[PDB]
Amino acid sequence: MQAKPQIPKDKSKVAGYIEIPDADIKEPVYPGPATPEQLNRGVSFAEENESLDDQNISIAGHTFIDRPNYQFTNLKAAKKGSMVYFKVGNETRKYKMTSIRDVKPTDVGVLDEQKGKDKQLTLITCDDYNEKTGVWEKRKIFVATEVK
Repeated sequence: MQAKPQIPKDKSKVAGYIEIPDADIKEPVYPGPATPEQLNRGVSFAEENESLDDQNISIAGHTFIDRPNYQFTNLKAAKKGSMVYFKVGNETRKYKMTSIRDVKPTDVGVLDEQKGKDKQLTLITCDDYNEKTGVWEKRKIFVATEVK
């Protein structure tokens, strides 16, 4: 049932690589719970139980406005139809944006991992972590789905 790819328990080791031209993004992702002290080293899945095969992979990346060339900084520049390429071990898959939610944050797609459609890539930003509720203050989201 649950997938079991080559996820290295070393939260300090590249588990894959996201790549997008519309946002000139090209950064690694560590296997673990999207934490601030960690994503500071780069990007990481949104949950520690994520895998390179979870029917729904949710990622979290930083976005410094004063750095138009970082993790999730340019992803905001991306737009619907913006395809992407998730690298894993010795192979690269691809997706096609088809449902932007960065608009209102409360939408039937905060994770879209409980739905039942086809493989999907949920995107999440991480900046200005608020210590009030212990969550990422702002949280824009974008989702895509496997193509043909």
